[PDB]
Amino acid sequence: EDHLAKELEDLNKWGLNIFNVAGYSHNRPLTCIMYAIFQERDLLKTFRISSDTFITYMMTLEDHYHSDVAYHNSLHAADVAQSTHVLLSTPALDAVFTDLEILAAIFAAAIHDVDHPGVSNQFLINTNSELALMYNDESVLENHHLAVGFKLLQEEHCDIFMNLTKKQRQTLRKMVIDMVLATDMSKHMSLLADLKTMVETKKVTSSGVLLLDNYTDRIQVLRNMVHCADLSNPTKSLELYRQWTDRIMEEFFQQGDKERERGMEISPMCDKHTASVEKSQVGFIDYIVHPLWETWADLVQPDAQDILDTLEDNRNWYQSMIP
Ligand SMILES: CCOC(=O)c1c(C)nn(-c2cccc([N+](=O)[O-])c2)c1C
Ligand SMILES: [Mg+2]
Ligand SMILES: [Zn+2]
Repeated sequence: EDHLAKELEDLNKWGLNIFNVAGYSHNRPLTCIMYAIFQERDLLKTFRISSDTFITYMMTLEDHYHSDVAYHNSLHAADVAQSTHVLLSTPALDAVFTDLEILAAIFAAAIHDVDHPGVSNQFLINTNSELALMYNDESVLENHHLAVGFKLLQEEHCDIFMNLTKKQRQTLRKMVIDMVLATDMSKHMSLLADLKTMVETKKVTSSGVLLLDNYTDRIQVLRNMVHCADLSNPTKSLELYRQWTDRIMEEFFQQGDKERERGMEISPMCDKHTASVEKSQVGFIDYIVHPLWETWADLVQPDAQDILDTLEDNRNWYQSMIP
């Protein structure tokens, strides 16, 4: 109600508590936060999208995330979308992207885990699930999330890119596909090397504004920018990071419980009788989150310093939660 408005004063800030907005939106953060972002960047105006259209798409999209799934529900889509919108406002990337590119980034972030079943690519491959067979075991869920996001834009009343050029809509679909595929954890390490080499060639202007040559350079930053938004939980306030931990931990144990019935080998971080939730978070920050965010901060320094502090802080709170 009036509390929703209060929370959207932080739409442009990293400090947005998305759990709160979900509460003041009839349990619909992704719609809310998507509407709120597009209005804020005038994307509805710049791209001839009717609110009527945009709302019905987002609602249908949002209803396609499983609400009975602990982490990969509509709330997480809403959060990557909002994070990506903050990251896109980072000073070291000012006016570096076209609005077409900006529009592709956020939309990507929003459909990026759509219709996620609560289990891993590995589980679906090992169980011979229909999705694995449909997708020949390569970036399975990521391919799917994309398939669904775009299948909904085919229904006339739902196509939000309907008033986009044919050239532009194609450039979009190509950028969006590229980005969602980049959120596959198995491509993480190679994608980290790509960001590292790019940082060693970091060219800018006098104003601490990076210079990107063509597509290759601009879609790589956007690739990694979404990837970091997806792995942004350990850089948020402590109060929101633990809520996110409990949510992913609960999805992972429930995956463990399905792996046990089946008598498949359980994946240690998915084992609810052996796994330290605390150790799981420390390693995730040491081997995955920090190396990424260190390189991102290097790319945009000093824009991400505040974020790196909080990362190394939360990290040590979790270290302390161990005997
Ligand atoms: C908040 C703690 O996060 C986790 O420990 C954790 C681990 C491990 N993997 N992931 C994870 C799982 C599926 C997909 C992604 N990612 O693609 O965003 C990340 C998370 C959120
Ligand atoms: Mg995903
Ligand atoms: Zn995700």
